[PDB]
Amino acid sequence: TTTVGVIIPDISNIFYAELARGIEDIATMYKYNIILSNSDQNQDKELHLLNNMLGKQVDGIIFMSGNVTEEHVEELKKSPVPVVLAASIESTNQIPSVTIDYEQAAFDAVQSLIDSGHKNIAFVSGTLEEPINHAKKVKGYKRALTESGLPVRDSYIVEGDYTYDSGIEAVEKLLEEDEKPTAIFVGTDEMALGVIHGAQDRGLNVPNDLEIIGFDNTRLSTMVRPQLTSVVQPMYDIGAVAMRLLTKYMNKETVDSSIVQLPHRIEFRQSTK
Amino acid sequence: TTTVGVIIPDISNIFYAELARGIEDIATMYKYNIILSNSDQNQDKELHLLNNMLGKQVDGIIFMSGNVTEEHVEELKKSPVPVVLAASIESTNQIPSVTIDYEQAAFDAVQSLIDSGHKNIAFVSGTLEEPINHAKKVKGYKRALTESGLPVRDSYIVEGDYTYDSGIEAVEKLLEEDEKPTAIFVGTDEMALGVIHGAQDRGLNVPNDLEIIGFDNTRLSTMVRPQLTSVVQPMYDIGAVAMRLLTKYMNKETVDSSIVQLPHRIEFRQSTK
Repeated sequence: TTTVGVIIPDISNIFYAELARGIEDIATMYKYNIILSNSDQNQDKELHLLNNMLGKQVDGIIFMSGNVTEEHVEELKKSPVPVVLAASIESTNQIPSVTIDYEQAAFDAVQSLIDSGHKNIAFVSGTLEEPINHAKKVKGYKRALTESGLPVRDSYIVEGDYTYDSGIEAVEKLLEEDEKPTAIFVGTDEMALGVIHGAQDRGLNVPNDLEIIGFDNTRLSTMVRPQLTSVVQPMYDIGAVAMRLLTKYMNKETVDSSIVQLPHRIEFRQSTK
Repeated sequence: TTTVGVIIPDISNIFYAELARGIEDIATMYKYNIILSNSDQNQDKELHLLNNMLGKQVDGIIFMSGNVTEEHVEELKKSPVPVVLAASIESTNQIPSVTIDYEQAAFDAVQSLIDSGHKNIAFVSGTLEEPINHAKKVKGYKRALTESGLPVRDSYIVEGDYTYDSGIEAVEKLLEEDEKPTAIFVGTDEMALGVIHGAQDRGLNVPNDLEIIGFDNTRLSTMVRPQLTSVVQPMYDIGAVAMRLLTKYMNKETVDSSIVQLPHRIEFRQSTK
Protein backbone atom coordinates (compact mmCIF):
# COMPACT_ATOMS: atom_id res chain seq x y z
CA THR A 1 0.00 0.00 0.00
CA THR A 2 1.02 3.66 -0.45
CA THR A 3 1.18 6.44 2.15
CA VAL A 4 2.22 9.93 1.18
CA GLY A 5 3.65 12.44 3.58
CA VAL A 6 2.90 16.15 3.67
CA ILE A 7 4.94 18.66 5.68
CA ILE A 8 3.86 22.17 6.57
CA PRO A 9 4.96 25.28 8.57
CA ASP A 10 2.06 25.86 10.99
CA ILE A 11 -0.44 23.02 11.38
CA SER A 12 -2.67 25.75 12.83
CA ASN A 13 -2.22 28.52 10.24
CA ILE A 14 -5.47 28.43 8.30
CA PHE A 15 -3.85 28.34 4.83
CA TYR A 16 -1.59 25.29 5.22
CA ALA A 17 -4.38 23.85 7.34
CA GLU A 18 -6.98 24.16 4.57
CA LEU A 19 -4.49 23.09 1.90
CA ALA A 20 -3.62 20.05 4.03
CA ARG A 21 -7.29 19.18 4.32
CA GLY A 22 -7.51 19.14 0.55
CA ILE A 23 -4.69 16.61 0.23
CA GLU A 24 -6.62 14.53 2.78
CA ASP A 25 -9.73 14.78 0.64
CA ILE A 26 -7.77 13.97 -2.52
CA ALA A 27 -5.90 11.14 -0.80
CA THR A 28 -9.25 9.54 0.11
CA MET A 29 -9.93 9.57 -3.65
CA TYR A 30 -6.75 7.75 -4.54
CA LYS A 31 -6.68 5.44 -1.44
CA TYR A 32 -3.55 7.00 -0.02
CA ASN A 33 -2.59 7.57 3.63
CA ILE A 34 -1.55 11.05 4.63
CA ILE A 35 1.16 11.85 7.18
CA LEU A 36 1.52 15.44 8.40
CA SER A 37 4.50 17.00 10.13
CA ASN A 38 5.34 20.47 11.37
CA SER A 39 8.50 22.54 10.92
CA ASP A 40 7.55 25.82 12.65
CA GLN A 41 9.31 27.03 9.47
CA ASN A 42 12.94 26.50 10.54
CA GLN A 43 15.07 24.71 7.90
CA ASP A 44 16.57 22.25 10.36
CA LYS A 45 13.23 20.66 11.26
CA GLU A 46 12.35 20.87 7.51
CA LEU A 47 15.53 19.11 6.37
CA HIS A 48 15.23 16.64 9.29
CA LEU A 49 11.60 16.08 8.34
CA LEU A 50 12.98 14.87 5.04
CA ASN A 51 14.70 12.30 7.23
CA ASN A 52 11.84 11.62 9.67
CA MET A 53 9.50 11.02 6.74
CA LEU A 54 11.89 8.48 5.16
CA GLY A 55 12.52 6.79 8.50
CA LYS A 56 8.74 6.56 8.88
CA GLN A 57 8.96 5.26 5.36
CA VAL A 58 6.45 7.11 3.15
CA ASP A 59 6.22 6.78 -0.64
CA GLY A 60 6.24 10.50 -1.52
CA ILE A 61 6.57 13.96 0.04
CA ILE A 62 4.36 17.00 -0.56
CA PHE A 63 6.68 19.73 0.71
CA MET A 64 5.34 23.16 1.80
CA SER A 65 7.08 26.37 2.99
CA GLY A 66 7.27 30.05 2.03
CA ASN A 67 10.99 29.59 1.70
CA VAL A 68 13.01 26.91 -0.03
CA THR A 69 16.75 27.41 0.37
CA GLU A 70 19.78 26.43 -1.66
CA GLU A 71 20.39 23.57 0.75
CA HIS A 72 16.83 22.38 0.23
CA VAL A 73 17.00 22.18 -3.58
CA GLU A 74 20.21 20.34 -2.81
CA GLU A 75 19.52 17.99 0.13
CA LEU A 76 16.15 17.31 -1.43
CA LYS A 77 17.82 16.52 -4.78
CA LYS A 78 19.04 13.14 -3.48
CA SER A 79 15.96 12.60 -1.29
CA PRO A 80 15.13 8.86 -1.09
CA VAL A 81 11.55 9.25 -2.38
CA PRO A 82 9.73 11.48 -4.92
CA VAL A 83 8.74 14.97 -3.85
CA VAL A 84 6.77 17.88 -5.26
CA LEU A 85 6.37 21.33 -3.69
CA ALA A 86 2.89 22.69 -3.15
CA ALA A 87 1.98 26.38 -3.25
CA SER A 88 5.66 27.19 -2.75
CA ILE A 89 8.35 28.80 -4.83
CA GLU A 90 11.96 27.53 -5.48
CA SER A 91 13.91 30.10 -7.43
CA THR A 92 16.18 27.48 -8.96
CA ASN A 93 13.18 25.82 -10.68
CA GLN A 94 14.86 22.45 -10.26
CA ILE A 95 12.26 21.02 -7.88
CA PRO A 96 8.78 19.97 -9.08
CA SER A 97 6.34 22.63 -7.93
CA VAL A 98 2.65 23.12 -8.57
CA THR A 99 1.50 26.69 -7.81
CA ILE A 100 -0.01 29.90 -9.23
CA ASP A 101 1.46 32.98 -10.90
CA TYR A 102 1.99 34.92 -7.67
CA GLU A 103 3.59 37.69 -9.71
CA GLN A 104 0.60 38.08 -12.05
CA ALA A 105 -1.92 37.75 -9.20
CA ALA A 106 -0.41 40.65 -7.27
CA PHE A 107 -1.03 42.48 -10.54
CA ASP A 108 -4.70 41.64 -11.16
CA ALA A 109 -4.95 42.67 -7.51
CA VAL A 110 -3.75 46.26 -7.95
CA GLN A 111 -5.01 46.91 -11.49
CA SER A 112 -8.55 46.69 -10.18
CA LEU A 113 -7.56 48.98 -7.33
CA ILE A 114 -6.75 51.41 -10.14
CA ASP A 115 -9.81 50.44 -12.18
CA SER A 116 -11.46 52.06 -9.11
CA GLY A 117 -9.38 55.20 -9.47
CA HIS A 118 -6.99 54.79 -6.59
CA LYS A 119 -3.76 56.57 -7.23
CA ASN A 120 -1.37 55.94 -4.37
CA ILE A 121 -1.68 52.37 -3.24
CA ALA A 122 0.28 50.81 -0.34
CA PHE A 123 1.63 47.29 0.21
CA VAL A 124 1.66 45.16 3.37
CA SER A 125 3.47 41.92 2.64
CA GLY A 126 5.07 39.17 4.67
CA THR A 127 8.79 39.07 5.48
CA LEU A 128 10.65 40.49 2.43
CA GLU A 129 13.30 37.84 2.91
CA GLU A 130 11.07 35.02 1.58
CA PRO A 131 10.94 34.63 -2.23
CA ILE A 132 7.18 34.83 -2.94
CA ASN A 133 7.43 38.34 -1.59
CA HIS A 134 10.57 40.14 -2.75
CA ALA A 135 10.56 38.61 -6.23
CA LYS A 136 6.85 37.82 -7.10
CA LYS A 137 4.36 39.82 -5.15
CA VAL A 138 6.26 43.07 -4.67
CA LYS A 139 7.07 43.01 -8.35
CA GLY A 140 3.50 42.52 -9.50
CA TYR A 141 2.63 45.42 -7.21
CA LYS A 142 5.24 47.61 -8.89
CA ARG A 143 4.26 46.29 -12.33
CA ALA A 144 0.98 48.17 -11.87
CA LEU A 145 1.96 51.47 -10.24
CA THR A 146 4.89 51.78 -12.66
CA GLU A 147 2.94 50.76 -15.79
CA SER A 148 -0.11 52.69 -14.64
CA GLY A 149 1.69 56.01 -14.49
CA LEU A 150 1.95 56.22 -10.72
CA PRO A 151 4.97 57.06 -8.53
CA VAL A 152 6.31 53.97 -6.69
CA ARG A 153 6.60 55.32 -3.27
CA ASP A 154 9.05 53.44 -1.03
CA SER A 155 7.10 54.20 2.17
CA TYR A 156 4.35 52.26 0.40
CA ILE A 157 5.68 48.76 0.98
CA VAL A 158 5.60 47.80 4.63
CA GLU A 159 7.49 45.02 6.41
CA GLY A 160 5.12 42.36 7.70
CA ASP A 161 5.32 38.96 9.39
CA TYR A 162 2.01 37.13 8.91
CA THR A 163 0.60 38.04 12.33
CA TYR A 164 -2.89 39.42 12.60
CA ASP A 165 -1.27 41.71 15.15
CA SER A 166 1.51 42.50 12.73
CA GLY A 167 -1.11 43.46 10.19
CA ILE A 168 -2.65 45.86 12.71
CA GLU A 169 0.83 47.33 13.11
CA ALA A 170 1.39 48.00 9.40
CA VAL A 171 -1.72 50.17 8.89
CA GLU A 172 -0.88 52.28 11.90
CA LYS A 173 2.13 53.75 10.15
CA LEU A 174 0.60 53.57 6.68
CA LEU A 175 -1.79 56.17 8.11
CA GLU A 176 1.13 58.17 9.51
CA GLU A 177 2.36 59.21 6.05
CA ASP A 178 1.38 62.63 4.76
CA GLU A 179 -0.35 60.77 1.93
CA LYS A 180 -3.31 58.71 3.11
CA PRO A 181 -3.06 55.34 1.28
CA THR A 182 -6.72 55.05 0.26
CA ALA A 183 -6.22 51.45 -0.87
CA ILE A 184 -3.98 48.79 0.68
CA PHE A 185 -3.05 45.43 -0.82
CA VAL A 186 -2.16 42.68 1.67
CA GLY A 187 -0.51 39.45 0.65
CA THR A 188 -2.43 37.44 3.26
CA ASP A 189 -5.94 37.04 4.74
CA GLU A 190 -4.51 36.66 8.25
CA MET A 191 -2.87 40.10 8.04
CA ALA A 192 -5.85 41.59 6.20
CA LEU A 193 -8.17 41.11 9.18
CA GLY A 194 -5.36 42.94 10.87
CA VAL A 195 -5.35 45.83 8.46
CA ILE A 196 -9.14 46.06 8.28
CA HIS A 197 -9.52 46.14 12.09
CA GLY A 198 -6.57 48.52 12.45
CA ALA A 199 -8.09 51.21 10.24
CA GLN A 200 -11.44 50.62 11.97
CA ASP A 201 -9.98 50.34 15.48
CA ARG A 202 -8.87 53.87 14.59
CA GLY A 203 -12.03 55.24 13.03
CA LEU A 204 -11.64 54.73 9.31
CA ASN A 205 -14.42 52.96 7.43
CA VAL A 206 -13.83 50.19 4.89
CA PRO A 207 -14.44 50.34 1.93
CA ASN A 208 -15.74 53.93 2.05
CA ASP A 209 -12.41 55.27 3.38
CA LEU A 210 -9.85 52.58 2.59
CA GLU A 211 -10.08 49.65 0.18
CA ILE A 212 -8.51 46.30 1.10
CA ILE A 213 -7.55 43.27 -0.98
CA GLY A 214 -5.92 40.17 0.50
CA PHE A 215 -4.50 36.81 -0.61
CA ASP A 216 -5.24 33.08 -0.24
CA ASN A 217 -9.03 33.43 0.06
CA THR A 218 -9.58 31.53 3.29
CA ARG A 219 -12.50 31.11 5.65
CA LEU A 220 -10.92 34.13 7.30
CA SER A 221 -11.97 36.26 4.35
CA THR A 222 -15.63 35.71 5.16
CA MET A 223 -15.09 36.05 8.90
CA VAL A 224 -14.13 39.71 8.84
CA ARG A 225 -16.55 42.55 8.48
CA PRO A 226 -16.57 43.87 5.78
CA GLN A 227 -16.09 40.45 4.29
CA LEU A 228 -12.65 40.62 2.63
CA THR A 229 -11.74 40.45 -1.08
CA SER A 230 -9.05 37.83 -1.60
CA VAL A 231 -7.13 36.63 -4.59
CA VAL A 232 -8.43 33.10 -5.01
CA GLN A 233 -5.79 30.41 -4.81
CA PRO A 234 -7.27 27.16 -6.20
CA MET A 235 -6.72 25.10 -3.05
CA TYR A 236 -8.35 21.78 -3.99
CA ASP A 237 -6.81 22.02 -7.47
CA ILE A 238 -3.25 22.80 -6.34
CA GLY A 239 -3.41 19.93 -3.92
CA ALA A 240 -5.17 18.04 -6.71
CA VAL A 241 -2.53 18.31 -9.43
CA ALA A 242 0.34 18.17 -6.93
CA MET A 243 -0.94 14.71 -5.97
CA ARG A 244 -1.24 13.12 -9.41
CA LEU A 245 2.02 14.81 -10.37
CA LEU A 246 3.61 12.86 -7.50
CA THR A 247 1.66 9.70 -8.35
CA LYS A 248 3.49 10.03 -11.67
CA TYR A 249 6.90 10.49 -10.08
CA MET A 250 6.27 7.53 -7.78
CA ASN A 251 5.27 5.30 -10.79
CA LYS A 252 8.64 6.24 -12.20
CA GLU A 253 6.94 7.91 -15.18
CA THR A 254 7.95 11.03 -17.05
CA VAL A 255 6.99 14.58 -16.31
CA ASP A 256 6.87 16.78 -19.36
CA SER A 257 6.02 19.84 -17.25
CA SER A 258 7.49 19.63 -13.76
CA ILE A 259 6.85 23.23 -12.65
CA VAL A 260 3.06 23.62 -13.17
CA GLN A 261 1.10 26.86 -12.60
CA LEU A 262 -2.69 26.96 -12.03
CA PRO A 263 -5.10 29.83 -12.78
CA HIS A 264 -5.93 32.38 -10.08
CA ARG A 265 -8.55 35.14 -9.77
CA ILE A 266 -10.04 37.68 -7.38
CA GLU A 267 -13.27 37.22 -5.42
CA PHE A 268 -14.71 40.64 -4.71
CA ARG A 269 -16.51 41.47 -1.50
CA GLN A 270 -17.84 44.23 0.72
CA SER A 271 -14.27 45.28 1.66
CA THR A 272 -13.96 47.02 -1.68
CA LYS A 273 -16.28 49.73 -3.12
CA THR B 1 13.40 7.97 18.37
CA THR B 2 10.13 8.04 20.38
CA THR B 3 7.42 9.07 17.91
CA VAL B 4 4.04 9.78 19.53
CA GLY B 5 1.19 10.09 17.03
CA VAL B 6 -1.85 12.37 17.50
CA ILE B 7 -5.17 11.81 15.65
CA ILE B 8 -7.24 14.96 14.97
CA PRO B 9 -10.77 15.23 13.51
CA ASP B 10 -10.31 18.34 11.34
CA ILE B 11 -6.75 19.59 10.87
CA SER B 12 -8.33 22.97 9.91
CA ASN B 13 -10.51 23.24 13.03
CA ILE B 14 -8.74 26.27 14.56
CA PHE B 15 -8.93 24.69 18.02
CA TYR B 16 -7.55 21.22 17.38
CA ALA B 17 -4.78 22.66 15.22
CA GLU B 18 -4.03 25.28 17.86
CA LEU B 19 -3.78 22.39 20.38
CA ALA B 20 -1.69 20.00 18.23
CA ARG B 21 0.60 22.91 17.41
CA GLY B 22 1.14 23.19 21.15
CA ILE B 23 1.63 19.47 21.60
CA GLU B 24 4.69 19.85 19.39
CA ASP B 25 5.94 22.50 21.77
CA ILE B 26 5.60 19.82 24.42
CA ALA B 27 7.18 17.50 21.89
CA THR B 28 10.56 19.19 21.81
CA MET B 29 10.82 19.30 25.62
CA TYR B 30 10.14 15.57 26.00
CA LYS B 31 12.39 14.86 23.03
CA TYR B 32 9.60 13.17 21.06
CA ASN B 33 8.75 13.08 17.29
CA ILE B 34 5.20 13.97 16.15
CA ILE B 35 3.30 12.36 13.25
CA LEU B 36 -0.13 13.96 12.74
CA SER B 37 -3.15 12.12 11.34
CA ASN B 38 -6.66 13.09 10.21
CA SER B 39 -10.04 11.35 10.57
CA ASP B 40 -12.12 14.19 9.08
CA GLN B 41 -14.25 14.14 12.27
CA ASN B 42 -16.26 11.04 11.24
CA GLN B 43 -16.26 7.43 12.48
CA ASP B 44 -15.07 5.06 9.73
CA LYS B 45 -11.86 7.04 9.12
CA GLU B 46 -10.89 6.68 12.79
CA LEU B 47 -10.77 2.90 13.32
CA HIS B 48 -8.77 2.89 10.10
CA LEU B 49 -6.31 5.68 10.98
CA LEU B 50 -5.83 3.99 14.33
CA ASN B 51 -4.74 0.95 12.32
CA ASN B 52 -2.22 3.03 10.33
CA MET B 53 -0.64 4.41 13.49
CA LEU B 54 -0.21 0.87 14.85
CA GLY B 55 1.71 -0.27 11.77
CA LYS B 56 4.16 2.62 12.14
CA GLN B 57 5.16 1.30 15.58
CA VAL B 58 4.61 4.79 17.03
CA ASP B 59 5.33 4.51 20.75
CA GLY B 60 1.93 5.97 21.64
CA ILE B 61 -1.35 7.72 20.66
CA ILE B 62 -3.10 11.01 21.60
CA PHE B 63 -6.69 10.95 20.22
CA MET B 64 -9.12 13.82 19.56
CA SER B 65 -12.74 13.59 18.43
CA GLY B 66 -16.23 15.05 18.51
CA ASN B 67 -17.68 11.82 19.86
CA VAL B 68 -16.35 8.57 21.31
CA THR B 69 -18.86 5.72 20.88
CA GLU B 70 -19.25 2.15 22.15
CA GLU B 71 -17.90 1.18 18.75
CA HIS B 72 -14.76 3.19 19.52
CA VAL B 73 -13.60 2.18 23.01
CA GLU B 74 -14.08 -1.33 21.62
CA GLU B 75 -10.85 -1.04 19.62
CA LEU B 76 -8.90 1.52 21.61
CA LYS B 77 -9.46 -0.90 24.50
CA LYS B 78 -7.34 -3.44 22.64
CA SER B 79 -4.79 -1.34 20.78
CA PRO B 80 -1.05 -2.04 20.31
CA VAL B 81 0.49 1.13 21.68
CA PRO B 82 -1.05 3.23 24.55
CA VAL B 83 -3.74 5.87 23.99
CA VAL B 84 -4.97 8.94 25.86
CA LEU B 85 -7.69 11.49 25.00
CA ALA B 86 -7.35 15.28 25.02
CA ALA B 87 -10.10 17.90 25.19
CA SER B 88 -12.44 15.04 24.30
CA ILE B 89 -14.88 12.90 26.26
CA GLU B 90 -16.09 9.29 26.26
CA SER B 91 -19.00 8.24 28.48
CA THR B 92 -17.76 4.89 29.82
CA ASN B 93 -14.42 6.26 31.13
CA GLN B 94 -12.63 3.07 29.97
CA ILE B 95 -9.88 4.92 28.08
CA PRO B 96 -7.74 7.72 29.69
CA SER B 97 -8.11 11.45 29.13
CA VAL B 98 -7.25 14.94 30.29
CA THR B 99 -9.96 17.58 29.89
CA ILE B 100 -11.85 20.38 31.66
CA ASP B 101 -15.24 20.31 33.39
CA TYR B 102 -17.32 21.31 30.37
CA GLU B 103 -20.66 21.22 32.15
CA GLN B 104 -19.27 23.44 34.90
CA ALA B 105 -17.52 25.63 32.34
CA ALA B 106 -20.78 26.16 30.49
CA PHE B 107 -22.51 26.86 33.82
CA ASP B 108 -19.89 29.38 34.87
CA ALA B 109 -20.20 31.23 31.54
CA VAL B 110 -23.98 31.69 31.44
CA GLN B 111 -23.96 32.44 35.17
CA SER B 112 -21.63 35.33 34.44
CA LEU B 113 -24.38 36.70 32.22
CA ILE B 114 -26.93 36.03 35.00
CA ASP B 115 -24.82 38.11 37.38
CA SER B 116 -25.01 40.94 34.87
CA GLY B 117 -28.77 40.96 34.85
CA HIS B 118 -29.78 39.01 31.75
CA LYS B 119 -32.81 36.79 32.30
CA ASN B 120 -32.93 35.69 28.68
CA ILE B 121 -29.81 33.71 27.77
CA ALA B 122 -29.79 31.76 24.51
CA PHE B 123 -27.34 28.90 23.86
CA VAL B 124 -25.94 28.15 20.37
CA SER B 125 -24.37 24.70 20.60
CA GLY B 126 -22.58 22.51 18.10
CA THR B 127 -23.76 19.12 16.90
CA LEU B 128 -26.22 17.78 19.46
CA GLU B 129 -25.45 14.17 18.59
CA GLU B 130 -22.03 14.77 20.14
CA PRO B 131 -22.07 14.08 23.94
CA ILE B 132 -19.75 16.98 24.75
CA ASN B 133 -22.86 19.10 24.07
CA HIS B 134 -26.03 17.23 24.98
CA ALA B 135 -24.35 15.55 27.97
CA LYS B 136 -22.22 18.39 29.38
CA LYS B 137 -22.46 21.74 27.56
CA VAL B 138 -26.25 21.94 27.46
CA LYS B 139 -26.70 20.11 30.74
CA GLY B 140 -24.64 22.95 32.20
CA TYR B 141 -26.43 25.88 30.55
CA LYS B 142 -29.85 24.63 31.57
CA ARG B 143 -28.63 24.05 35.12
CA ALA B 144 -27.31 27.60 35.54
CA LEU B 145 -30.71 28.78 34.45
CA THR B 146 -33.06 26.62 36.54
CA GLU B 147 -30.84 27.43 39.52
CA SER B 148 -31.28 31.18 39.20
CA GLY B 149 -35.02 30.57 38.90
CA LEU B 150 -34.99 31.35 35.18
CA PRO B 151 -37.10 29.34 32.71
CA VAL B 152 -35.48 27.01 30.19
CA ARG B 153 -37.05 27.79 26.78
CA ASP B 154 -36.82 24.94 24.25
CA SER B 155 -36.60 27.52 21.47
CA TYR B 156 -33.52 29.15 23.02
CA ILE B 157 -31.16 26.29 22.25
CA VAL B 158 -30.14 26.40 18.56
CA GLU B 159 -27.88 23.70 17.10
CA GLY B 160 -25.04 24.47 14.70
CA ASP B 161 -22.39 22.43 12.90
CA TYR B 162 -19.31 24.26 14.13
CA THR B 163 -19.10 26.40 11.00
CA TYR B 164 -19.04 30.20 11.02
CA ASP B 165 -22.25 30.16 8.98
CA SER B 166 -24.38 28.00 11.29
CA GLY B 167 -23.41 30.67 13.78
CA ILE B 168 -24.98 33.29 11.53
CA GLU B 169 -28.08 31.17 10.99
CA ALA B 170 -28.35 30.69 14.76
CA VAL B 171 -28.46 34.42 15.69
CA GLU B 172 -30.79 35.13 12.80
CA LYS B 173 -33.04 32.28 13.94
CA LEU B 174 -32.90 33.52 17.53
CA LEU B 175 -33.57 37.19 16.77
CA GLU B 176 -36.93 36.24 15.31
CA GLU B 177 -38.08 34.78 18.63
CA ASP B 178 -40.93 36.96 19.88
CA GLU B 179 -38.94 37.51 23.06
CA LYS B 180 -35.37 38.25 21.99
CA PRO B 181 -32.34 36.98 23.95
CA THR B 182 -30.18 39.66 25.55
CA ALA B 183 -27.11 37.44 25.77
CA ILE B 184 -26.06 34.32 23.93
CA PHE B 185 -23.64 31.64 24.97
CA VAL B 186 -22.00 30.05 21.89
CA GLY B 187 -20.17 26.75 22.18
CA THR B 188 -17.30 27.67 19.86
CA ASP B 189 -15.01 30.50 18.97
CA GLU B 190 -15.74 30.08 15.30
CA MET B 191 -19.53 30.00 15.70
CA ALA B 192 -19.58 32.70 18.37
CA LEU B 193 -17.64 34.85 15.95
CA GLY B 194 -20.34 34.13 13.36
CA VAL B 195 -23.11 34.85 15.90
CA ILE B 196 -21.83 38.44 16.55
CA HIS B 197 -21.65 39.12 12.83
CA GLY B 198 -25.15 37.88 12.19
CA ALA B 199 -26.32 40.12 15.01
CA GLN B 200 -24.22 43.05 13.75
CA ASP B 201 -25.39 42.63 10.14
CA ARG B 202 -28.93 43.00 11.54
CA GLY B 203 -28.20 46.41 13.05
CA LEU B 204 -27.68 45.18 16.65
CA ASN B 205 -24.61 46.17 18.64
CA VAL B 206 -22.35 43.99 20.73
CA PRO B 207 -22.22 44.12 23.72
CA ASN B 208 -24.69 46.93 24.49
CA ASP B 209 -27.51 45.26 22.50
CA LEU B 210 -26.58 41.59 22.42
CA GLU B 211 -24.03 40.14 24.82
CA ILE B 212 -22.20 37.02 23.70
CA ILE B 213 -19.79 34.51 25.22
CA GLY B 214 -17.65 32.12 23.20
CA PHE B 215 -15.77 28.99 24.27
CA ASP B 216 -12.17 27.67 23.67
CA ASN B 217 -10.35 31.00 23.56
CA THR B 218 -8.71 30.34 20.18
CA ARG B 219 -6.88 33.04 18.29
CA LEU B 220 -10.14 34.11 16.61
CA SER B 221 -11.19 35.65 19.95
CA THR B 222 -8.90 38.56 19.22
CA MET B 223 -9.44 38.69 15.48
CA VAL B 224 -12.91 40.18 15.82
CA ARG B 225 -14.57 43.42 16.88
CA PRO B 226 -15.45 43.43 19.63
CA GLN B 227 -12.89 40.92 20.91
CA LEU B 228 -14.74 37.79 21.97
CA THR B 229 -15.15 36.92 25.62
CA SER B 230 -14.38 33.25 25.66
CA VAL B 231 -14.08 30.39 28.09
CA VAL B 232 -10.39 29.64 28.38
CA GLN B 233 -9.30 26.05 27.95
CA PRO B 234 -5.68 25.47 29.15
CA MET B 235 -4.20 24.63 25.73
CA TYR B 236 -0.68 23.81 26.97
CA ASP B 237 -1.64 22.10 30.19
CA ILE B 238 -4.02 19.76 28.35
CA GLY B 239 -1.10 19.01 26.06
CA ALA B 240 1.50 18.60 28.78
CA VAL B 241 -0.58 16.60 31.27
CA ALA B 242 -1.62 14.23 28.49
CA MET B 243 2.01 13.62 27.46
CA ARG B 244 2.85 13.05 31.15
CA LEU B 245 0.25 10.27 31.27
CA LEU B 246 1.18 8.81 27.91
CA THR B 247 4.85 8.76 28.96
CA LYS B 248 3.77 6.97 32.14
CA TYR B 249 1.81 4.48 29.99
CA MET B 250 4.57 3.98 27.43
CA ASN B 251 7.16 3.39 30.18
CA LYS B 252 4.51 1.08 31.61
CA GLU B 253 4.28 2.62 35.08
CA THR B 254 1.34 2.87 37.43
CA VAL B 255 -0.77 6.01 37.09
CA ASP B 256 -2.45 7.63 40.11
CA SER B 257 -5.50 8.46 37.97
CA SER B 258 -6.79 7.69 34.45
CA ILE B 259 -9.20 10.57 33.93
CA VAL B 260 -7.93 14.05 34.67
CA GLN B 261 -9.68 17.39 34.59
CA LEU B 262 -8.08 20.79 34.44
CA PRO B 263 -9.38 24.13 35.68
CA HIS B 264 -10.98 26.47 33.15
CA ARG B 265 -11.30 30.22 33.37
CA ILE B 266 -12.92 33.04 31.42
CA GLU B 267 -11.18 35.74 29.43
CA PHE B 268 -13.72 38.57 29.56
CA ARG B 269 -13.21 40.81 26.54
CA GLN B 270 -15.03 43.70 24.85
CA SER B 271 -17.90 41.46 23.64
CA THR B 272 -19.58 41.69 26.98
CA LYS B 273 -20.11 43.47 30.30
